[PDB]
Amino acid sequence: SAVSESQLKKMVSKYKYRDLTVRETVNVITLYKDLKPVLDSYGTGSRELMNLTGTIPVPYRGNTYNIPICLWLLDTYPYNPPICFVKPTSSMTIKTGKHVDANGKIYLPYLHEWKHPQSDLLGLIQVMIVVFGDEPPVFS
Repeated sequence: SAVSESQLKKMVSKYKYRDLTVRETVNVITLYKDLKPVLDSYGTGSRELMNLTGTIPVPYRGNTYNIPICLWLLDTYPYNPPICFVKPTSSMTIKTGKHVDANGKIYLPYLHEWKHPQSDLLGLIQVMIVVFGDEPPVFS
């Protein structure tokens, strides 16, 4: 745990549901060791938001790949869904398809009908693992 709960609470100081966002973030970073919490601007330098960036392990063709993603938590998380992206490296390219558009934006039924408390980040990532395992959102 590189980032403490105290540090996370500070990151979401302007959020509407702070502890709920911190709790779910801790759960995610604990289970997914390659996802890191980062305070960054989404689109506008002033639109500071916490996002979980890194990779998630996805089994494919006998091997486990580390798919690069970025999950933006809006200041209304968990009542509104995160905005999710596939972030290909310099050697990777986004694979446009059913659940990923040209910009790498992820589309999932889980996101479209998102409803707290049934929906959460751990559940979302589990779905991503299954979907990406069937069709990797990136290629070399």
